[PDB]
Amino acid sequence: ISKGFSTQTERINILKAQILNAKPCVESERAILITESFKQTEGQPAILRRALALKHILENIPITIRDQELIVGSLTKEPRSSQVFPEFSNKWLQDELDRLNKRTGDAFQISEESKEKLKDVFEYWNGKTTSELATSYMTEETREAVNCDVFTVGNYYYNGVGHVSVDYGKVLRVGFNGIINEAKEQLEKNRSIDPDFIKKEKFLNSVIISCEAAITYVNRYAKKAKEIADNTSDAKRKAELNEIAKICSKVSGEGAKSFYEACQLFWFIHAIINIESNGHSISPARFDQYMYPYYENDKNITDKFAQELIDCIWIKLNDINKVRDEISTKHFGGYPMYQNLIVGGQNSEGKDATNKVSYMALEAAVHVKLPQPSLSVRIWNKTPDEFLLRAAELTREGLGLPAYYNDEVIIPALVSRGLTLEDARDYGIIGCVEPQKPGKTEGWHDSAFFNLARIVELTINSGFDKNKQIGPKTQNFEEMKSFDEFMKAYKAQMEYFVKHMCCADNCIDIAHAERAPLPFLSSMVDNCIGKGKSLQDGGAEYNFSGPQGVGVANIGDSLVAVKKIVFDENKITPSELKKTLNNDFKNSEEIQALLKNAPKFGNDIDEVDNLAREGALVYCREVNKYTNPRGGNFQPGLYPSSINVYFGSLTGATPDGRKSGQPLADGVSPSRGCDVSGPTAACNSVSKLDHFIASNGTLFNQKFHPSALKGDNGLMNLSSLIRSYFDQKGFHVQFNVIDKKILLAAQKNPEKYQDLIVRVAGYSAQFISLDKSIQNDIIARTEHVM
Amino acid sequence: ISKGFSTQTERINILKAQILNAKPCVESERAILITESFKQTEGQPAILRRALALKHILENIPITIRDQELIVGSLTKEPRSSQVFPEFSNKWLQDELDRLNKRTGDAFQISEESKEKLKDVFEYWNGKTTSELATSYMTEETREAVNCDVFTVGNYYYNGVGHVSVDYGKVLRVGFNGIINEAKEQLEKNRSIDPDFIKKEKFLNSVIISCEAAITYVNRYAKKAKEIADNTSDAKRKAELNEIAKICSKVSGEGAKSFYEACQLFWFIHAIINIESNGHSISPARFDQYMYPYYENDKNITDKFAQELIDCIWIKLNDINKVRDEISTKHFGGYPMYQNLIVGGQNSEGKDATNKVSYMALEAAVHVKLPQPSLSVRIWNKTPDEFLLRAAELTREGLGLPAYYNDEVIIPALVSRGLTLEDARDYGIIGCVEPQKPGKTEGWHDSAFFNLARIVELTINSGFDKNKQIGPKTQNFEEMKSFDEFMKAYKAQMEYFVKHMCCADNCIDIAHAERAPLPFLSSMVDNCIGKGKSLQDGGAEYNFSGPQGVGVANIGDSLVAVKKIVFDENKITPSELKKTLNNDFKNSEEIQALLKNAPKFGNDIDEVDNLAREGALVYCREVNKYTNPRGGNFQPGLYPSSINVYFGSLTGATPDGRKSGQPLADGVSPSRGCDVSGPTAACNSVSKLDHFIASNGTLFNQKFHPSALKGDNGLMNLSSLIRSYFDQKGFHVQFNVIDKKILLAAQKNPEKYQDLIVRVAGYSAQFISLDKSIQNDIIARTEHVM
Repeated sequence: ISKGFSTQTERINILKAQILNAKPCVESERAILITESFKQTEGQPAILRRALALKHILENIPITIRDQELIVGSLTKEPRSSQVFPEFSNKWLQDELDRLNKRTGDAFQISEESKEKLKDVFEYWNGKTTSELATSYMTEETREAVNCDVFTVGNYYYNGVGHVSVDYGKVLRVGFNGIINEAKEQLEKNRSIDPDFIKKEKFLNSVIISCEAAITYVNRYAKKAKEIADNTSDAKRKAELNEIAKICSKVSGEGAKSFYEACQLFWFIHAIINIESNGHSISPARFDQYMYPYYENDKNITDKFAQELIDCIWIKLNDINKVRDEISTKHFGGYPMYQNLIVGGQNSEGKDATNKVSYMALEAAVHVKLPQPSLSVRIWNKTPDEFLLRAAELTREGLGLPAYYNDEVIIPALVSRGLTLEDARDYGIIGCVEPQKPGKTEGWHDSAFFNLARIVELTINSGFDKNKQIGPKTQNFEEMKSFDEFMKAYKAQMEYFVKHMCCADNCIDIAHAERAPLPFLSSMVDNCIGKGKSLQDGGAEYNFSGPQGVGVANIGDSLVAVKKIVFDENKITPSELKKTLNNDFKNSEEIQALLKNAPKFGNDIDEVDNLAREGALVYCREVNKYTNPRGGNFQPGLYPSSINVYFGSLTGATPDGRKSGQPLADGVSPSRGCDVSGPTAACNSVSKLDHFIASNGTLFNQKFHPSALKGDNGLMNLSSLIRSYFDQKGFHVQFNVIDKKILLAAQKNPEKYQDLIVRVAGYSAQFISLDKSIQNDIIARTEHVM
Repeated sequence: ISKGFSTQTERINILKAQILNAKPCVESERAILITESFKQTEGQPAILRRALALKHILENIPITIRDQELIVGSLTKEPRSSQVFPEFSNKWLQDELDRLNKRTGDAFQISEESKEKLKDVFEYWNGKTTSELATSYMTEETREAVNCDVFTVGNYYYNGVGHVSVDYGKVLRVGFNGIINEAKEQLEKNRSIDPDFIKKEKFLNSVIISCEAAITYVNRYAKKAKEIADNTSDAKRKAELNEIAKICSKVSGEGAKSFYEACQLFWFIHAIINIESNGHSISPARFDQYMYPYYENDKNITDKFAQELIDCIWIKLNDINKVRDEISTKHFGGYPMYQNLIVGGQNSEGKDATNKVSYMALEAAVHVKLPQPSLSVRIWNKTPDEFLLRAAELTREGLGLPAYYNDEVIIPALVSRGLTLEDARDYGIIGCVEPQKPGKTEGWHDSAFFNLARIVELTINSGFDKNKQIGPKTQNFEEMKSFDEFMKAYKAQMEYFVKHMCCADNCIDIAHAERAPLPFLSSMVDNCIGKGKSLQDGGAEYNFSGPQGVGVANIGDSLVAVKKIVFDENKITPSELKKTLNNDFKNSEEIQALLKNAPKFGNDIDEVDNLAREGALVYCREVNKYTNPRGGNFQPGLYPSSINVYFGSLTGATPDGRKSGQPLADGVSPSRGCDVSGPTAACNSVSKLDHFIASNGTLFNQKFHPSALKGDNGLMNLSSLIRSYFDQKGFHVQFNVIDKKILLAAQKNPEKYQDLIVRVAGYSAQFISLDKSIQNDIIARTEHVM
């Protein structure tokens, strides 16, 4: 049955309004502070410079407690804003200072004072960032390949890494004091005359300095609270502020005991990670698993208050923001932080792990209705029916939540990559769809985006592009007599560019280790303290690197068109197709129609579905060949964030009939309007791809007309649709359930739809914050009925 | 028979005068240039910054050709001067700017303009030197131990490492082009997707840039020579300059063919090493072995011209200088560079290797009569009588040359340390007395000086010094009942301080690898190119670290006095001795007499000789426990440069009767005036020490009255003396043969004795350039007769 959802407290409505009414801006406090610290630590090893910088930032960064907050800790004075991280890159900011407020979507405000104060920042960091060192490590040939419009490694180049779920459970138990004591104990075990312990010693002392700074940070809020309380007339709020001061004072260094304490300490851990570095996809992961014990053992708290606290955490997760350069902003549209939080699933012994907090998380999504966190649910053979149905009820709300993940495929895929069965069973999701064992991994889950469609274009043009030979000079398409020769050339182009993408990633990897090893973050991930080395230096138990392929449906549809129309039926010659594509079908609409009418991916047609599979596998097999400086293996993923639109604008006409400059397909979803046989047939098609090899994750989007989810049958049908796709070995699926008229109305009168949330790809966003190009891509997606 | 020596050409007299008439100063060109370069390579890996800096320096450093020179290449405009190396340290220079010319010995001039230009240098390098990073890596306990007046690790802390004999022979054969080609071949062999090759690729390309810069440097002299030739009227000199231009143009990339070419290329290799870094002890080593082939195959050169060219090399070796801070200057007095050049010995087959150049080297020492190079000879069982007698003839000249080394102990000692028998047989000496296989070693042969006498002082005072517990709190001397308890405490004090000295050395080791890896030097030492790693990063086939113990005779004489006077005969109680030493024998000359009359080292008395041996072994055994960051073992040495005087000034009264502040003994030589049984008895005593374990070398000084070497009998006696010491496993021996009246006269009227040369310890120096304290220590040494 459909029970519906409860109503959130007025407090939640007030806090939510603070987020939406905010005017996202760029603040300079952090930038000024890290610059000041580095100027004083020139003769110190990088790890200590990082620890002392975090200390200086945490001791002097402005503190803020917003009205009516129960959970405190704000990274910026203005809500939903961003600090600056000049240690990674900053010249892009220097260039865009005067046009940040002129953007359509993802606009940021910045004061004249901030622009002025940043001048010295740009001056000091010149040549001292991770981005600049990364480029120096790259060969000239790699630099050229990086700038050929085939792939981008900008994510970890311009900003921090992130993409990790730390051991939140451990810190909640032992507190910052517990971590410090573990570091001190290791220091004693390491007492030795062996030279190798010299650097380990510096790392362990850097962890101590960092955690001591965290304790100081929390204490500043404890003092701030009392200060505000003493100046508060309202007895109720005054009592609240005094309780906050009390909780902050305890969890400043000690572990949590009660649920309120666990919630507040959780946020401080999460918040401070975001102060040390701006890598995104800092994912809470299995929140329901590590938070439940505190809820269950709290014999005084009521469910209503426990739920209100969770709602507050949901709101806080929407307070964090991150400014990016104008190009990268096209890759990550809608002020996204990608903080994935997942509930449900099984435990290490293979038994169901659903609990009370699992359901409270689902409830919170409806109470708050904001883009973050990226709520997800794990599904397996023994998922309780009531759990899946409750998730279905949430999907009916039209927030794009929750994302569904398949334990049956993910667990085996992870064990295949080296995780123990116990660790694989305890997986959580990073960012959009990247799985990992929390607290034991440095996965680099979004190290790059690779345009698969461009490889098809370069195959047809023999590596020649814009009157320049950017790729290998493979066999001239005009001379090919078989589809086999085509696939060989395709593989040759793929091989060349994947090689340089992975090499570029490795250079950026080395740069982060050399200039930005992270003491605080590393202390909360296994073996780092025990090994006496940072995450950047390979301290994690598990190490990977994960680059994404974009354009799967376009490749399958293009490959089958080439094979059928050109080589099998000989309707047109290779020369004719090459010329038609290079002219964007000008005066050859009859040829384009032939291509458009060829079999399309997403209709359960094996002929094309198997080519989408093989086309993607060529990319995946190349990625698997590489290893990173941390001794880990590269693993491919197939998701696009919002880059399918941008990549499309840089891609010429393709054999599937798509015109030049048009968006590519998102994730492994069928191309727009191509899936005309119903959602089940579409699911069947997508399930044919190899979701096991793409262990960094694959993303499948489906959009339903609201009528499809109506009533109990609607929930039953969605549930059946999901189970069938997962039984067929699909990796992930998520759904948009909205009235198309509402999206169109939002474009015309944004002001009237500030709270409208929509699913982009692996994350949801405030529709009006998205660039029109992305809004239109979402509106153009196929709309299904059950 | 005494052959006598030939007379050098007038040209040699003119060139020699340029050295002696020069006014040693500090120039700023190099410092300004390296600063310019580093400011432009901030985003480059350290190895490339080093290669690009060398390139900038070599392309823009002033070039100078001195009048009448046949071999060209000057590091400074003024002869016998020094450039500045701010990358290692510079604040000491900033502090001493106005008192460098107020020094008595080792004085340096510096223009007001240079002082002005260095202001920006000091500003830029603040916190960016190797010295500052080294301190950061040291623990607080180590920093304190380093400043307790027990040992010093300043050599590699304030300046470059050096202490190496590169593969001169290889470069003479293949030229800089050959080295570049080898790096390019390795680059091709390394083509791979493995991330580990990224850093190797940068190293190899740095070698290429560095060697290409070397070629450019040589071509600059080629052009300069021709320019000077065009403004030279004298036909003879004009032809000389045109020949120089011709030779430089060839060896500017190609290997040498003629002897003149080999001599010029040799100097360029040596000179450029001294531009990249200022570590001293850059030693030519077996010059006679790699230069002889070019002499023998040169069918046109006359012996007189070949000799004149060698004489020119000798003078060029005296043109290089290095300014050091006030304190360090006390450790290395007399403008020393310690460039050891050795001749004679056996080859890898175990056959004698004496040749014509071996003899021309001995002749050159008499033709030039300057402090450099530090000429040495190898002696073994089958050394030709003619060779040893010729070396004896040179000793009679009274220049302190040559130093004699014993193959019979050195070869086994080296194999014991890991060298193959073939490599050990091909050893050369580094600096003062440190053996190594040239072209395959990174030995850090003078990483520290350790005051052994202070350990005795601290044993008596239970680690308490200057009202502070600086060492371990060992058993109170007053409560000791046996000499065994004393020796146990002695070992405990030794253990503590040696541990921190080696740890401090390792921190400096890491700092050099992190901030000053050397591309040029590394290219000429084996496995570096093949391994794709610098010398600082462990690329050498053989790796070691070598700290020196100072005060051997003082320890032996002190230990036997404690054992006999206190514990054996009970003449005085431990308390009485402790009090008298702390009072520097004030009002207790009867007790000092007792100590002075105890058996002394150097008289062939086993009771004391065995304690000098055991005392030194306690130090040696502690040093052997350590390893460096390059995977090599520490090996002890027993030599003092000129630091025995300075160390003595920091040491209180000792049990041997020596008063507070007096100089300590030099190397393993007996204390002044203590060896009263003749030189043979002295040699017998010294031979009882373990010269095999002290593989970093031991130094033995003896001084004879001129009458002792008179006539053929004198030479025969000196020869017999040396062979007897070596047959007993002595490591090295050298002799001063001069009239004491001459030394005293030189102190009263310096300008009258500008060309007077004297042996200090492992090196000879212009007597008048030495501080009076060092002059007096030399004058006070025991004077023997056969």
